[PDB]
Order: sequence, then C-alpha cells, then structure tokens
Amino acid sequence: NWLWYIRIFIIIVGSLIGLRIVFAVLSLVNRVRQGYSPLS
Amino acid sequence: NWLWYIRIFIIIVGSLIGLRIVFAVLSLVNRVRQGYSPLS
Amino acid sequence: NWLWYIRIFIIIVGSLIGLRIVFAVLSLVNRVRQGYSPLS
Repeated sequence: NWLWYIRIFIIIVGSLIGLRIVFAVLSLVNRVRQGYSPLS
Repeated sequence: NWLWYIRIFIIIVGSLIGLRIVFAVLSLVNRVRQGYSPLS
Repeated sequence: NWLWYIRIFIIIVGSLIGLRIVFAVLSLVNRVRQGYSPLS
C-alpha cells in the first residue's frame, strides 16, 4: 500500500532532530557575533 | 482502529521541529534579558 | 522485526523534540560562558 512511501518519509524528518544538538555549541560561537551591542 | 488517529499525530509532531530554527536569533535577544548577573 | 517494532520506533524519536524546549534555560547558564572570551 501507499503507507510505505508515507513511512520512509518520517525517517527523513528523524535526521533533522539529532542535528539540533550543535545549537548548544552555537552559543559560545555567537560570543564573536554577540561581541557587538544590539543594532551595532 | 487507534493506528489511524495516531498516524496523522506524527505529521502534527513533525511541525514542531522547523519552529526550533528561530532559537538561534533568541540568543542575541536573551543577551539583554539575561544581560543581568545570575541570582540563583 | 515486523512493521509493529518499526511503528513504536518513531514514538521514541517523538520524545527527543519536547526535550529541546528546555535549551532556552541553557542561555542563562551559558551567559556566564558568554561573559568569558573564545579559547586560544
């Protein structure tokens, strides 16, 4: 049935969530992008 | 029978993951609202 | 092994997304690490 084409599609959405962990590491990198005051 | 209402429930949970991308701009906004020193 | 063991596997991945909401508190904890300068 079409249910298979719909099942594999969730595995692609599954790859997006494990990628988000870097957002924790992004804060120390933002230090350089935040080294400046709001609106320069 | 249970499985059908639970199948679409995956697509609703799927919408929440793209929303998180905005958390990157939240850090520069939080700099001012967290600009004060830890109380706890 | 069958389609049943493959169905619940998505529900375990569904629990990980609600855990990322908590990262908003990490910014006040990292603020101390944002008053600090990039290593090297």
